[PDB]
Amino acid sequence: ISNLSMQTHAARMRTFMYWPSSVPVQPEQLASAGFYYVGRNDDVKCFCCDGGLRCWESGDDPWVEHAKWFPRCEFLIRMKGQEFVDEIQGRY
Ligand SMILES: CN[C@@H](C)C(=O)N[C@H](C(=O)N1C[C@H]2CCCN2C[C@H]1C(=O)N[C@@H]1CCCc2ccccc21)C1CCCCC1
Ligand SMILES: [Zn+2]
Repeated sequence: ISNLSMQTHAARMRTFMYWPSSVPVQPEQLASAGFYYVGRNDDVKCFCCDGGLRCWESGDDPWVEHAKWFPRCEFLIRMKGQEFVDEIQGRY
């Protein structure tokens, strides 16, 4: 999938068709946080920073996971703010 083709929410949403129903995080929450489905298991990537996340757990918040593992993402920073990211990185 072309990263440029995934710049808008609606485009990201349509990538989730065969997304496993057993995974306790929903496409809407993933797509909102910049993620699209790469078509394997529960693997997703961010359209902006190309960071990959998998093995979603109950209670996971995709924005928090985005900040935990890919804190330099500019989409993340513009949406949630550097302060949010700093705190998730343990900078208070
Ligand atoms: C519990 N919440 C989940 C979202 C989580 O934290 N997942 C971790 C993760 O996705 N990570 C871990 C971090 C550590 C440093 C960078 N990693 C990014 C990410 C990951 O494992 N990404 C893989 C490897 C790189 C290629 C790729 C491509 C698509 C999707 C995932 C990944 C990890 C996945 C394997 C089981 C343990 C938890
Ligand atoms: Zn990102």
